[PDB]
Amino acid sequence: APDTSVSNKQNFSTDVIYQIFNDRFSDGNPANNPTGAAFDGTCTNLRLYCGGDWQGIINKINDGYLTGMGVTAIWISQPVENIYSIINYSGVNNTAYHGYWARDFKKTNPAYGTIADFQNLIAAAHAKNIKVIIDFAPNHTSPASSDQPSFAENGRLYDNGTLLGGYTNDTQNLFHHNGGTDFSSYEDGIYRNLYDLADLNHNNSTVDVYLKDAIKMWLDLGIDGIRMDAVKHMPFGWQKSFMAAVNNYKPVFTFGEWFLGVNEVSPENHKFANESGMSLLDFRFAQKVRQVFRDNTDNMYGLKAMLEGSAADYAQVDDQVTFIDNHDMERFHASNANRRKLEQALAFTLTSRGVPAIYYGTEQYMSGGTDPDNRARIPSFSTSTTAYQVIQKLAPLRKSNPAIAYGSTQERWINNDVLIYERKFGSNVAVVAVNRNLNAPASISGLVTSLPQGSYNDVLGGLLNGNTLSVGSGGAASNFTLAAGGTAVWQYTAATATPTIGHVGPMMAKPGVTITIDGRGFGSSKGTVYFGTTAVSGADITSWEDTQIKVKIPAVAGGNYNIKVANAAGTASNVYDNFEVLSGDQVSVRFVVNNATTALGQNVYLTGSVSELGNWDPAKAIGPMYNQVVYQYPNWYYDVSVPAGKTIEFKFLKKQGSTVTWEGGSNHTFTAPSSGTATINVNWQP
Ligand SMILES: OC[C@H]1O[C@H](O[C@H]2[C@H](O)[C@@H](O)[C@@H](O[C@H]3[C@H](O)[C@@H](O)[C@H](O)O[C@@H]3CO)O[C@@H]2CO)[C@H](O)[C@@H](O)[C@@H]1O
Ligand SMILES: OC[C@H]1O[C@H](O[C@H]2[C@H](O)[C@@H](O)[C@@H](O[C@H]3[C@H](O)[C@@H](O)[C@H](O)O[C@@H]3CO)O[C@@H]2CO)[C@H](O)[C@@H](O)[C@@H]1O
Ligand SMILES: OC[C@H]1O[C@H](O[C@H]2[C@H](O)[C@@H](O)[C@@H](O)O[C@@H]2CO)[C@H](O)[C@@H](O)[C@@H]1O
Ligand SMILES: OC[C@H]1O[C@H](O[C@H]2[C@H](O)[C@@H](O)[C@@H](O)O[C@@H]2CO)[C@H](O)[C@@H](O)[C@@H]1O
Ligand SMILES: OC[C@H]1O[C@H](O[C@H]2[C@H](O)[C@@H](O)[C@H](O)O[C@@H]2CO)[C@H](O)[C@@H](O)[C@@H]1O
Ligand SMILES: OC[C@H]1O[C@H](O)[C@H](O)[C@@H](O)[C@@H]1O
Ligand SMILES: [Ca+2]
Ligand SMILES: [Ca+2]
Ligand SMILES: [Ca+2]
Repeated sequence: APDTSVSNKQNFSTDVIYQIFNDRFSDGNPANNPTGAAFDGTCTNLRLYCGGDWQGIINKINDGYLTGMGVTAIWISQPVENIYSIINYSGVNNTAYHGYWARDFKKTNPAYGTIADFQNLIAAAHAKNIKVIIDFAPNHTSPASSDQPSFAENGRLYDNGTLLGGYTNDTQNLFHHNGGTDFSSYEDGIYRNLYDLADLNHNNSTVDVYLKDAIKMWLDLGIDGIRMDAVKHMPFGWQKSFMAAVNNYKPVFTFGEWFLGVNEVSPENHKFANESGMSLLDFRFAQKVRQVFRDNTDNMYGLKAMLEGSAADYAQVDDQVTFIDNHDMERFHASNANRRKLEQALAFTLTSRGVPAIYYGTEQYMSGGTDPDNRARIPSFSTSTTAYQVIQKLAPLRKSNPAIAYGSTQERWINNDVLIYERKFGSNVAVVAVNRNLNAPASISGLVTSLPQGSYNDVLGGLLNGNTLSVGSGGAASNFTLAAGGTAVWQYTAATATPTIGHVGPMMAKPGVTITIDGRGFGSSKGTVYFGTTAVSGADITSWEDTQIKVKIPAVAGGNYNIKVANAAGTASNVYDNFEVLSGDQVSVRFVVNNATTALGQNVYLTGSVSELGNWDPAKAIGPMYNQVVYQYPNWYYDVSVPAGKTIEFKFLKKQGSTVTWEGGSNHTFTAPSSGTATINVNWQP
């Protein structure tokens, strides 16, 4: 199958995601609507159930609303059973219409539908070439009060009907009892409760095994991807073990929500996306887009800096899920704002690197403040808005033009208000010109592109006042006027003769797992696949065609490898780096080291005899470790994904920058559990 097939669960870069808030999209089955004080069919009270469900999504899939827009993937609300409690917050009733208050991860939320309804949704979506992504929130269950168990459902967790436990009298330690986070540090936001939500303890074997078994059920139901909720609030090491469980079973594209504020650039964020096994929602991209196109707090130079910076900071920038707003932000379109701002932001997002995600209703110019005002019922299913047409014209380009799906990004022209950038991949090019200034046109002279000489019509057909481009010798465009609020897209596509890798997924797994290598020019006959210097050919290459290769990971030692392929003739492709071969199945283990004193700025790290611990390379040590919540300095702790049942030798380090101080004495040693979790507690050896 081609890289663009709906069957490709490892690659969403050629897709356009439509984020659906189930309850506020379409009520296709009134029979499953909650009743009484938990329901408002008019959807005037945005804190109660409005009725939107899976049958509604099926109907909108079947009547062409999404297909006609060019949407090829949908991200829906967490499908698991939520609490049925109506929570009163200072005189205001609240329900779990949003789906983020889970009580049983192995059952469906009856308001959305039954297991059968879910199966029909997967079927209907796939029949229309639409992939299905489910939200999944394993950080917590629901709102709870430790000393007032009558509140809500006490964050109670069930396993397919069987009660596991609640927040009160939690003798099993299924949850954290470290108070609430003040967001002062990553550790604080991870091991303390997010608001009043019962924080799940992933170091508890029951919780660990339970959640991994749960995701497997959904994977068996045929989902194509996962949107992980609040990943900044769960142990990064546990999450790596979670992604390993997914990838070593049935890998699907996974991205997490790591909120970033305006002007925030987080090294920890980059590291997570680069080493966790999942990518992230691109808040850096979203916040900068809002600054430039919505709020006028930065200009095109800032947009350019974000593009060049993110391309350098993310190992796989093409896996980051871009957006201009969501359910936790004020709607991009302000009621009294010029609609061109939203239209440009959309055009920019749809033609930029990564995986574009559109919040439902954006195409209908929905406006609204913060939660819950940004979650109104979609007011119309019109295909005639300019925004709908913008998506309709550009979304399909991610399928037809690989430069947009996998291309590099290069600024070709720029000033305060204008940015003209070029996407390029193999013998494919896309050039996009955007003038955010709504009152002043720009004179574009000196523009040079990789487009072959000739005339190029605006793909948008002048919808956003774009113009035809005249390209002369060497790719130099003749002078032209970029209209006020002008946005234009020009492109060139042709067959690529040389092997070119545009994407690889999953990027982390154990030997034997099948990965997907997508691109152009691979040829029709099986070639060779390289993991570092190791060559793979023949039987282990399950299938091979010009745009997609399916190949089993070779039994090489755990570590980081560069991926490259060569066609049957022997011509090598470009290198796609940072692929991690795991040492085997993974388990989450907490390491604790006692009395490890440091000076301010100096932190303790973990190193060891397996790639999961960096194979004794300090530059690849695990950390910085924590020392505030679960354990207190001079004691440090950290949760780490390690190979199951393996005997591992390890030592702790004290690092400041790249300067490292090693533990003295002999290596510590232990054997990782075959399943579930474990805690290894040792003393720092001078
Ligand atoms: O919690 C994350 C921080 O952990 C580490 O900080 C350690 C210091 O290394 C350690 O010396 C000690 O700091 C004390 C400091 O020396 C003293 O001047 C001050 O009056 O009290 C401090 C104790 O709070 O303890 C802290 C841990 O609290 C790490 O070095 C640092 O970079 C991390 O931010
Ligand atoms: O490089 C792989 C080895 O990494 C680890 O070895 C560490 C030691 O644990 C650590 O004590 C330190 O050893 C130095 C030693 O303290 C000092 O007296 C001597 O003069 O130099 C030693 C270094 O040559 O640093 C090494 C890493 O260089 C790990 O313990 C070991 O099993 C690995 O094989
Ligand atoms: O539930 C909303 C949202 O809350 C948190 O997001 C914070 C973020 O962490 C802070 O850095 C700052 O930006 O305020 C945000 C408020 O939304 C959680 O991190 C996030 O998961 C959650 O969706
Ligand atoms: O011509 C090559 C040149 O094109 C672009 O430069 C623009 C510049 O961005 C505009 O602000 C204005 O000064 O016109 C220039 C072209 O004459 C690229 O930005 C630049 O890197 C490139 O060399
Ligand atoms: O009950 C607290 C809040 O829970 C949800 O918030 C979600 C948020 O929408 C999601 O993006 C984030 O990643 O996780 C939190 C917790 O699941 C509700 O959507 C909010 O209305 C509540 O205030
Ligand atoms: O300051 C809070 C928020 O205000 C506006 O909604 C901005 O568009 C957004 O980027 C910012 O995060
Ligand atoms: Ca319904
Ligand atoms: Ca947590
Ligand atoms: Ca890379």
